[PDB]
Amino acid sequence: MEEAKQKVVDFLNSKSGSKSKFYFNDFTDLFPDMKQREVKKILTALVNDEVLEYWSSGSTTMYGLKGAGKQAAAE
Amino acid sequence: MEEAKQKVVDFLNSKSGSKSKFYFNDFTDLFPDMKQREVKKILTALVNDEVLEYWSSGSTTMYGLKGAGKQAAA
Repeated sequence: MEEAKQKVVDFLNSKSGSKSKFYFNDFTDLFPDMKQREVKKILTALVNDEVLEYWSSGSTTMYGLKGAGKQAAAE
Repeated sequence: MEEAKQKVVDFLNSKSGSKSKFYFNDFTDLFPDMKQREVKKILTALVNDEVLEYWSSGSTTMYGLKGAGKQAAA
């Protein structure tokens, strides 16, 4: 995986201070050096590859690692 | 995603499914027409792609969707 994508996965794959999904703007907050359009492109490629799952949320979007939604529902 | 890989992801991406630990032979049980080595290569590709994570467990190996280990722990 390329470094920018690996940094998304590593943030999400954390025990402490984490949850099943984060806003688009949580990722731009974490990678302020990147263009926001490029953050959207890398997140979308990770959803297409099924590393991430995608959600609509209100007026924006959320992302988490594949399976996190069902795992949290299970509880 | 190729069909066998998608079958593994869909099997794991479920509520029932997230409550459980699945070992290598549980996946080979789902692919009776395949050699164990072919299933190991499918699962290893999914680990490389970081769709799955895996580790050694007991006498075998355990596979889950990426992040499952640390979600559950939290």
